[PDB]
Amino acid sequence: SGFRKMAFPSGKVEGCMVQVTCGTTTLNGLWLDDVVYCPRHVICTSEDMLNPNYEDLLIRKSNHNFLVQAGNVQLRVIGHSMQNCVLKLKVDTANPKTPKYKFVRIQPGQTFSVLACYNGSPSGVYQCAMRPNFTIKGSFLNGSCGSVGFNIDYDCVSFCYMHHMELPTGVHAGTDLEGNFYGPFVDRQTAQAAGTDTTITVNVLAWLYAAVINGDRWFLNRFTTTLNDFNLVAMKYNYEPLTQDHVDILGPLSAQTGIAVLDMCASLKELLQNGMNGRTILGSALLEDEFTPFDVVRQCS
Amino acid sequence: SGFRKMAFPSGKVEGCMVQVTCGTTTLNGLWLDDVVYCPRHVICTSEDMLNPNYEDLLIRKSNHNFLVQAGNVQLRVIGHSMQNCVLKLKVDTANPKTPKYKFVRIQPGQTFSVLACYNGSPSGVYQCAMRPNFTIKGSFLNGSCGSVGFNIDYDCVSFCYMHHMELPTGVHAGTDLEGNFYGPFVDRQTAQAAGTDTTITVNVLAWLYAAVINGDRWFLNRFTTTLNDFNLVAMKYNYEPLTQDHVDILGPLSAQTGIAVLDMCASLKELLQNGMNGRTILGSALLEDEFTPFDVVRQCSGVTF
Ligand SMILES: [Cl-]
Ligand SMILES: [Cl-]
Repeated sequence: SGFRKMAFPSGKVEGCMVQVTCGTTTLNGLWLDDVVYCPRHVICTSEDMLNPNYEDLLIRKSNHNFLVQAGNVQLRVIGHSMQNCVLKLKVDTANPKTPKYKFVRIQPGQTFSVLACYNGSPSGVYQCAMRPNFTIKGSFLNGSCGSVGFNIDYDCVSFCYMHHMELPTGVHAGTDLEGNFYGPFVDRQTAQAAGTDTTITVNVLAWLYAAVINGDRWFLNRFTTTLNDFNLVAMKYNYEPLTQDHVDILGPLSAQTGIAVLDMCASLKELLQNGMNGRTILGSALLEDEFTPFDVVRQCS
Repeated sequence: SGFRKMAFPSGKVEGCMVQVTCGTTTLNGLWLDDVVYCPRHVICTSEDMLNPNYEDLLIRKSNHNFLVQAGNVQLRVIGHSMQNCVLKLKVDTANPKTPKYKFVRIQPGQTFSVLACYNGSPSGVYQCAMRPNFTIKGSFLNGSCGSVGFNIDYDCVSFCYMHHMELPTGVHAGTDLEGNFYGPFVDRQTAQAAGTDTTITVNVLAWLYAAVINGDRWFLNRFTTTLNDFNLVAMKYNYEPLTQDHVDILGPLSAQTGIAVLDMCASLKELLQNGMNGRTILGSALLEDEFTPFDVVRQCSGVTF
């Protein structure tokens, strides 16, 4: 029993992290087979970042402009190319620790584990949700670009995030491993901002189920509601609309608890309106929205 | 920027996790060099757990009564011994993935990463603090006994916790890797219960310093406090006493931020009195006490915002 935010074990990813240096810029790369993946802004100087022409900046670079360090071992770069906002450096040595892996783009609302790294060296692990506004609430300092996010399914690492930048509110933005940004962000030092954060309704509901399953039952009531009335409340509180697909995904937990989703929604309605009346749910004084239904089922049944 | 409960990268510990079976009971063990460490209650039936005599249960066991599996490789046990509440199984193979490591016993307030495991297979990693009542607030299903807690400051893995039991309130108890329980708990199905818990004051202060480092000052005030007056107030909120050792330990964060320790204590006294008036601190609506001063320095910029 118990309920905690928990990351996937990071060992399979630790063994892929390397240090990539281009000129004066050093950040992290991901070494899979004989290719190292990293943010393309590694090729940029400060003045470049102000308005980069990445095509031209890359054309004027050669293999010899890149230094890749796997621990103490230097990896010789023998090719380079760009895919979207990711730089691909072909190296002379296949990573003998390459896990079984896929590149997958994740959907907003879903979670993944971040291995925060500095200078090619793993420093910590934590779980993040891809938020509706396509940012993540990470913990990153300078030198962390190229840190990756991932999920593990059996033996297969699904890489879904590479870290590129910090936004003014302190939240974080990046790309998938094919170099496509999550959200309307660009890899240039220009005015950029997180849009309005909206709350992930299905995850809040999931977490209330987790609370019930862990003996926190005080928010429950005899009442139920409809999708339409609830969604009018959700809109007022900058919650995402709840869909029938969401209701269906929560089905296991409705059954497990005997609390139907729209019954739980009446609970959530009061909490949004009347508040939490001084209590806590699962040790929080806020409504938590970064636990998916899956995340919750893994620990509550 | 940002501030998160951040675990250590778990790989060095993942390579040490094995599956230990005795009888019908399976749980996790820790394979370091040629020894596997696991809870001695693996030799107990459920009937044995009310009043087991571990000496008498163990003398009846042969090496071949212990099945140790590392992935799909069966390890051969060639000896055994009990050290307090931990069973040490000598195996015929030294673990080639053994990291540099040490065993440490921690004090209440200290944090560590837990690699939750089942049937020898790692499932997740998360941070825990040793609570003042010698329990941890973990997430463990049945089969998770033998999961370990650790830190990896610098180059070696410091193992500080092995999981043994769940208490009635849903919190967790275990031992150091020399098999000595934290707290008064025993590997026996007794009516035993966690003591009343209290808030780790020095960690709350460290976290308030983290909030200042990350650019937030709204909770400061114009007041100061003596250490004694601070403790007289804090104890009324079930906060642990703050000691001169704690004040000394917070010196580096005080120097980085320019906020005297006892001035930050005055801020905490006011936060306890007022609440947050709808604000959050580092994303939380309550005062967080599972980040140590060392945790904050580990994670935060060395330059205050
Ligand atoms: Cl909270
Ligand atoms: Cl300690």
